[PDB]
Amino acid sequence: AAPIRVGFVGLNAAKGWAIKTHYPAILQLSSQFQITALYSPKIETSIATIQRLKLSNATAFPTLESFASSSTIDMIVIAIQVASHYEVVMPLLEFSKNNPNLKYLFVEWALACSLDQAESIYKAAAERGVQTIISLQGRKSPYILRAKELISQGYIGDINSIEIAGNGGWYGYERPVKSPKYIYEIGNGVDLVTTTFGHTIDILQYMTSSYFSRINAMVFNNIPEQELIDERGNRLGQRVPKTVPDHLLFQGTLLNGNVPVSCSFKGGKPTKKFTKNLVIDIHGTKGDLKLEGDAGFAEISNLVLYYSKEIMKVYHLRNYNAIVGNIHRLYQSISDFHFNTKSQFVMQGFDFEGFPTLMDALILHRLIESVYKSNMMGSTLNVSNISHY
Amino acid sequence: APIRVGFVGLNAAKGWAIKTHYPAILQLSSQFQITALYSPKIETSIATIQRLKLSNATAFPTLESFASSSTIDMIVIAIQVASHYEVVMPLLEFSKNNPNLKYLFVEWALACSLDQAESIYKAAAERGVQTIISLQGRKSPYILRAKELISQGYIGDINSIEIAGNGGWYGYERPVKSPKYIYEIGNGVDLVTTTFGHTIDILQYMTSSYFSRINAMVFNNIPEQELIDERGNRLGQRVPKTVPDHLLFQGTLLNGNVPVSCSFKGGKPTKKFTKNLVIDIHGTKGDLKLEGDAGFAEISNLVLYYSGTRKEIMKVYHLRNYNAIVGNIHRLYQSISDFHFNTSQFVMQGFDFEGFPTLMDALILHRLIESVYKSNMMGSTLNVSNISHYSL
Repeated sequence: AAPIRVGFVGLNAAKGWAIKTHYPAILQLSSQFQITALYSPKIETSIATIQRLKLSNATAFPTLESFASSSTIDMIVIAIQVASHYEVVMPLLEFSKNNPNLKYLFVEWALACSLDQAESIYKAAAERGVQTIISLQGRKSPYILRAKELISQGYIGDINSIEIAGNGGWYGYERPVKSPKYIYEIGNGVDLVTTTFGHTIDILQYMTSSYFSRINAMVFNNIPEQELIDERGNRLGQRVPKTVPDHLLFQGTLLNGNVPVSCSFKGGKPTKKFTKNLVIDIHGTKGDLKLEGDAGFAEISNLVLYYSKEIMKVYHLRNYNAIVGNIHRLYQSISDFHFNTKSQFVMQGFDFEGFPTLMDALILHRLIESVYKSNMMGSTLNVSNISHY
Repeated sequence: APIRVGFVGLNAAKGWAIKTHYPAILQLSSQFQITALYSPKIETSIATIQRLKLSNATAFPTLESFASSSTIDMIVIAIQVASHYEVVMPLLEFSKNNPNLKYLFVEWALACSLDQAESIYKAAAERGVQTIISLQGRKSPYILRAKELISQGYIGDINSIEIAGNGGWYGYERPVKSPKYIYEIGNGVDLVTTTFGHTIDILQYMTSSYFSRINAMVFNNIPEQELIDERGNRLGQRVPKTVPDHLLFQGTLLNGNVPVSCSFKGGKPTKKFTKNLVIDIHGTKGDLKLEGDAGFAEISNLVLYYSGTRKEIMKVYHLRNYNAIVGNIHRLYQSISDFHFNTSQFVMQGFDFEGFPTLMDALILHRLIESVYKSNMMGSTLNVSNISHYSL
């Protein structure tokens, strides 16, 4: 064999996000991925991490340059806060030239804090000439892929209309004291529109094999002050600012077939009492097709899939762990592409094969900028060329 | 002291009034009694008066003889909307020769355009009669309960709202028996004006708030419908529809800047995994949801879900075998009767429980509808807050 060596920036073996998605996944693929490097701001944390989980081949690097430069890395994975994506990726991309073996750059969604930073990063990566990857795992949910198979095989006929509803999670009336104030402040690349909506609206475009045409959005901050609550759920009688949106009304048209799409994303709690919190309701000429969850987060949720002299079918994987599962699949697809199981390439687009690159992430960003731009200007925007230039 | 009804549009075999107004008036025989009955062809009036044994019905020959008589207390216009202006304008004038006229009652839509609407309101307002508009949605038991709950803080303040409806006729197929006028532009009947109009009015009426900003997209993705017979088979022949077959609406309630998301489907196929009519209201202390299978709130038997009382009780409320086609209209009449006898002539109902929707309410509704189309054309969100004032 020949396991792809992984260099990890952001693997904290106690906190963060990667420890609960990437790590478990890499484990279950021990012959194809093995963690080699591990940079962190404080090198102490790297060693502590390498020790907690008995990473046999992990080597705690001291600086960014020593880490990005080593030849023991085949794929680099950036899993830190989005706010730090630009500061870290840009230099790292440069230092990595001293490594002839680098074959894969892997970054978590969102890619940056703004269209601009996004454009910069893509360029910096494209010119370096490495295969890029974006953690849009939505594209790997078994449910998302089935829905895609069905729709592309004319199983529901042509699409007539579409409704969507999601939940951002954190942006309701209350905030727990333990939650970092950075996910509630503007400009940090994490929020209801960029993160939650971004993921979902990408799966949609990916399921239906169509980018958007015209769109119009309205972005709300009707909870400027959240009420602090403890663990039990009680209030400490203290309000803290949120400058980040707590509701999104999106609305537009798929380029293919001028298909109406209606969207509503709820900030957070309370949850919906009489409707699933995540819903993708696709309506066709020969049938319907609908995905439900209780999370609001498609990318890491276990869904149910319904799809209609009529024959209705429901499809559900009982006890399927989507938090690890979808990520796992993404890795599995990287491995498949590497050992040539089933050419370096620029973007996945609507293809089944391969995986979402940074180019896909970029286009997603162009759509997101449009959603905000549309809200500000208060006008429907033609967005057809977003996926070119 | 029965109220003497003059009916323009009561065809005792076809039309709409025969299946709503008529049955309702019957069940209120002591408070409403049909006296007059104008029609284009006086023959049809007599035929109608004869079919249903209307004891006091008098078939009038001309519009002027009908509008002018003193045997009418309330006039009810129930003809096609396309003919509302031609008929109402002159009739309003002739009716001056009748000192007893106390009520003008008109079916929604009121006119074919904002302009015609403005004209008619003026022509009515200056005549000085109490106007009424057939927005029966405001009388659905389900709509009134939802209104009680929301206004009593039962679901707390409103956080957000989703709506979904169905126009009925504007799918991929058209039956050969359906009049081509409901599929042509400019006739005051269509997915936006009619179906959306009714629903969006109930919303504003349930939540006691007009709109603030809105943005719409109006579709004609089926320009040619496929003709089908009774069984549902195709005659292999396509006919034009120039009227919308989908509406994306989206805006904000003036009260609490509440997001509202909307999607209205042209027609068939129906939705396989969701009710075809849905009003999903979300609050801070609870939710509240209305479902139907019709797509037409105003004439549908709904189910009402409402959690609340935060150790949290959910409740469902449904009137089994309640005929909404007749029921809602019936309620509207019942409320006119209540107001007349007094179980203070008034300009508009607004968000009040008491009374009934007047022509002023109909007008505002029209201003919103013009905005929806205007917004689609211009492709921009529109501030709409003053819609409910300006005595323009």
